[PDB]
Amino acid sequence: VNSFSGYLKLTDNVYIKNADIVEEAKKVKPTVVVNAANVYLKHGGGVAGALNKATNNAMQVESDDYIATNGPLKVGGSCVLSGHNLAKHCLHVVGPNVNKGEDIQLLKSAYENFNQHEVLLAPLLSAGIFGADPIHSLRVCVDTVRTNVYLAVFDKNLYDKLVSSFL
Ligand SMILES: C[C@H]1C[C@@H](C(=O)O)N1C(=O)c1cc(O)nc2ccc(F)cc12
Repeated sequence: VNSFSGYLKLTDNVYIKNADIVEEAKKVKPTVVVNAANVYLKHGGGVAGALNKATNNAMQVESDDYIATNGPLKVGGSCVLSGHNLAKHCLHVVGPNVNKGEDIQLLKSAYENFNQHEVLLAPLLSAGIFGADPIHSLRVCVDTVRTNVYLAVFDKNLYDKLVSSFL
């Protein structure tokens, strides 16, 4: 038993809700919140900008130190950093950005990072400003993640489309 509420169950291990991941994180304090990161951990907009804003820019300060030490992430890769006031940990995961021409097949590699964590609150990778089809992203999530994932979908119209079209 865990503290996530109001989720619709899609499969044995994947759950989905219409929610703001920031507010969802603020209430649940999950062990892991997933950020929709880029390779530079520049959290300017989308999910990353909202998560970072909710940390009063502490996420960005920590991220800049990480990059100065380690260099950029790989597309499809991830790193674990602090969850600040939102979660114990933040798993920064880089899905391919279609608006940068990155290969969509890397989306499966991106979701594989979730399997290193027993339970996660997450957005749909490569959705939103990353330009992928959220329905495809949901399919890859279901077919790749084996750990327990709670997906927060900000837009109510998209949420309804994702549920109604789910196979
Ligand atoms: C994860 C992808 C799918 C879509 C969604 O969750 O609905 N995403 C967003 O990043 C997003 C979109 C949108 O229209 N408003 C948003 C408002 C706040 C926020 F933090 C994210 C969004």
